[PDB]
Amino acid sequence: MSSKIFKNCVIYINGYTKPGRLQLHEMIVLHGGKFLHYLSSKKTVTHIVASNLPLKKRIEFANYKVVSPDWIVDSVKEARLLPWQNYSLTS
Repeated sequence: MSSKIFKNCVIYINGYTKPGRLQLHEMIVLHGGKFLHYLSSKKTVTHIVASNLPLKKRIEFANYKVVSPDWIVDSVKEARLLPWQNYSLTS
């Protein structure tokens, strides 16, 4: 089972991440999603992965929904999307 869970989804990478941005970007394209090296379009954030991002800075921007890598890794493992809102780095 290898379903393209992230079909036409979009992500951004912020703070610091693992295994590395390139590896995570490859997981995204393997599973049919897209990624960006930037986030101009705050108004249409879909996901952000950041394994370290101050919650205070997040709410000062008030436009970021940072997720820990466990979501993406485990959604890939289950070959279905999990709620990142339970594997999040939000407040």
